[PDB]
Amino acid sequence: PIGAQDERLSTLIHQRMQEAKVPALSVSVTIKGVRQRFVYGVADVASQKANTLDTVYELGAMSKAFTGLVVQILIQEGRLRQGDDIITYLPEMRLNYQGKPASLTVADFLYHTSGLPFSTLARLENPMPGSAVAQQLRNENLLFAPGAKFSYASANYDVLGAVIENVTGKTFTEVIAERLTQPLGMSATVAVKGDEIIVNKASGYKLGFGKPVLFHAPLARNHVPAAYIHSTLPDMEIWIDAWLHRKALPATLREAMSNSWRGNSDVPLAADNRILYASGWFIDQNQGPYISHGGQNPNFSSCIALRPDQQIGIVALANMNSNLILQLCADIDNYLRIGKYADGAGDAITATDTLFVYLTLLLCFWGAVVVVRGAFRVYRVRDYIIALAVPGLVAAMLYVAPGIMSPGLDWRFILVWGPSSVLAIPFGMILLAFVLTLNHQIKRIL
Amino acid sequence: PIGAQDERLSTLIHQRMQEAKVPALSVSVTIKGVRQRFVYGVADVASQKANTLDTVYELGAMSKAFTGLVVQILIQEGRLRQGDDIITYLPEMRLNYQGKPASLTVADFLYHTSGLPFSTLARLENPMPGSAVAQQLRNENLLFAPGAKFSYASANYDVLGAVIENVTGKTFTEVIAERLTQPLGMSATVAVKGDEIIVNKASGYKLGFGKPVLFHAPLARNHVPAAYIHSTLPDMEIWIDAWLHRKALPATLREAMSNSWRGNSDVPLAADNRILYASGWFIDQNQGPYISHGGQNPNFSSCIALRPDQQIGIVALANMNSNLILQLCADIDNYLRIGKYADGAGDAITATDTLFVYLTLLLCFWGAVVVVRGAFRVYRVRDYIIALAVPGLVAAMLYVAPGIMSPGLDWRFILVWGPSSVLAIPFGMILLAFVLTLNHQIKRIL
Ligand SMILES: [Cl-]
Ligand SMILES: [Cl-]
Ligand SMILES: [Cl-]
Ligand SMILES: [Cl-]
Ligand SMILES: [Cl-]
Ligand SMILES: [Cl-]
Repeated sequence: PIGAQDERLSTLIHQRMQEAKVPALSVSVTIKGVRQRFVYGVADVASQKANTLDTVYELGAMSKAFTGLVVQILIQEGRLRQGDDIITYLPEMRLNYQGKPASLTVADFLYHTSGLPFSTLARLENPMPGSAVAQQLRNENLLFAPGAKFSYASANYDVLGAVIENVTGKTFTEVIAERLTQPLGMSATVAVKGDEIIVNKASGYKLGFGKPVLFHAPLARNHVPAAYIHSTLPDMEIWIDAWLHRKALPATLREAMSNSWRGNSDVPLAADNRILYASGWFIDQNQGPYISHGGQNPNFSSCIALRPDQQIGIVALANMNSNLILQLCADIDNYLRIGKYADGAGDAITATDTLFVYLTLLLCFWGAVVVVRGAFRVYRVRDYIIALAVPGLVAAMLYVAPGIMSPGLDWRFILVWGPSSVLAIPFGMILLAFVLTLNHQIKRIL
Repeated sequence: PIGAQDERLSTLIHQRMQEAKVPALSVSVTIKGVRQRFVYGVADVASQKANTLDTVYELGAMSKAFTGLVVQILIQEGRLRQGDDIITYLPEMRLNYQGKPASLTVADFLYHTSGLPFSTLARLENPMPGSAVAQQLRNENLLFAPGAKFSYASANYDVLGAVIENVTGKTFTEVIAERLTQPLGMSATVAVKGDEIIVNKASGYKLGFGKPVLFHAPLARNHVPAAYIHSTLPDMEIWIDAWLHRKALPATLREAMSNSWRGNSDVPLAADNRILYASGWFIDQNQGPYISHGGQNPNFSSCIALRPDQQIGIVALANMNSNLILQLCADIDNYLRIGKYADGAGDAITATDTLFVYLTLLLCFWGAVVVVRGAFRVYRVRDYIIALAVPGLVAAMLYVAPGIMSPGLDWRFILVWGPSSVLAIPFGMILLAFVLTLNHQIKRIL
């Protein structure tokens, strides 16, 4: 009775999938009760394990709507106030502004008005077994007064995870399960505790030399509330369906939802962007309301978009980081709205991969110019010690160069988020520097 | 009775003015009937002529709201249809898509859904005495099907200027005066016919080597409807006031206004931008409605913003191109809304000026290394002919390099829009290339 799914929808999704080169991609579209599912590709490439509805994905920053709804549930029960100071729950977290400890509220983390620098993502995403969030951020220097500006920082929702635990006295996992996944019936959603083996989880990939490459990304327990809630497409359908049909929902959960979609208007807006952030969702009233959020991980990415007044919900899930997946929801919504859609935008990882492939061939053409000029002059101890300084000196500068241009970012961070080809640039430079040393020393020796 | 103007408003405006380094800046703010005026600096620097309320500015792209309201007036009278094909009025303008002539409507130019490439701005802004717009754009190749995408192109409103003339049988100047400036009472607003002398017009400036520099910019008659309507602050106050109080207005002008603020929803929207374009205005419903448009000329810039439901109107006018002036209206509106505002954004011209100043000193440090190494070896006909090839060859490549990287842009365009320092880079390269030739030829001569 429901009829066939839309064939022009399938073309768009396929095309975006082939452009992005993600191995697996799952998409689901609700329009007033009728869903359309699009499940393509492979969750694991080497074993050829198929993308099925049981495949489990990391939700990326779409984790934050879970964390924030829980903050709203605890507020609705009266175990928390939006305006509570964070020090009441995280007594050891001193965060500074202009040298003085600052007053940061719970709202300041909900709405990314905290001033936490971008580098806090490097700190919170590296595993630290016996280390609490408050110690990891202790004595960070904020970028502005709290509440003065919107500035997205993923670590803002790891502070909130830690507040949930102090308030309930329970682990994040238990609070998520007991307050959200059990009562909504999302029987395959979970907040993980680390990288214990999750059956059905897709393998994650990252672009490198033009092909997807298997990448085992870190999964730090303290970072779960901002990045690493795991789920499946049927479950995200139930999640969508809940936000759209809050009638048969208990009154606490319904009220917490209503307050979870209340954007923070007390910030400056740009000339081209008056969109508001709520409790882990962007709120846009233009051709709206249009509630969306994207997920971006080192080896996963995803998006979600809701248009409540027309009962539309879009979610897409993929086991690779691609801007074409962060935009796919806007594409699908353009199609559902006016029957047309833009050409795929670019992708930052893919452009960077190409840049390195060129640079690496450039560094290889240079090695040939040195060795072709070398077998020319060749066919016609203190040397070995001096020539190891040129590569070892460039390799030393390359080592500390990240920490100087951007204080707080290290090579670990670069490797985690960049193309797999990113290591060829230093080593190619190291190899080119070693050979260039031997040439200009053996040319004075003639 | 009205009270003092707001002192925190004055600080913000002063500060933005000193950051941007514009010589003169005029700002006016309406909030339910009470205006606040801020008139600072100098309209002409060499003669020290003061910025007064009589100072006349080029409105930049804020010209388009004038052109488009006239299109709406002619539509309301029934002398034009939104959906009319452009060829009915510009019979010689053939514009191609995929090799075939395309059907472009009047709406396609109103809402920047035409496919006109960015380079059409270079063509329409260079003076051409006996040359009509339709001949200047004849056989351009569009970037996409008409109506398929929003893509801003200033030449879209020069096509509309030409439609107004064919329909009325009158010049653009006469139609603007008779339909808008006379009936609204804006007795100092005019659409110019070229660079005849306009008493009271401010001098225009462009950044160069860190200081503002007097710049005589082109003013091509065919480009007036998109860039070069001239006006004053009292007159822009009357303009604002008209859009906000359409009651005592004749019914044709009131209806044309209502249709002039109707955004075009039939385009794809980005994930972070669902704002619509209307008849020369951006329409944003977020914290709105917020109707705005900025003006950007080579040596002027300006902005306007209206919030009709709260009777707010902001306009700013300056005799230099600065992003800090394109954003000033958003700043003022943030202040009027929540009493706070962001730090000034960057400026593309100023960053580019600094980049060149560094490059030019780099090219000068290189000349010293060559001449210091030269007076060293010096104190211890076929040469003059060979050494003029290195600079003349680099000067040839520099000449055609713009037309190769971006087809349709020439050095004329670069000089018009870039920092005054932009010429030092080629000539410094030319001088460095000539000296480098003499060094490696007189070093083989030893
Ligand atoms: Cl509990
Ligand atoms: Cl445990
Ligand atoms: Cl935003
Ligand atoms: Cl007439
Ligand atoms: Cl004339
Ligand atoms: Cl837009």
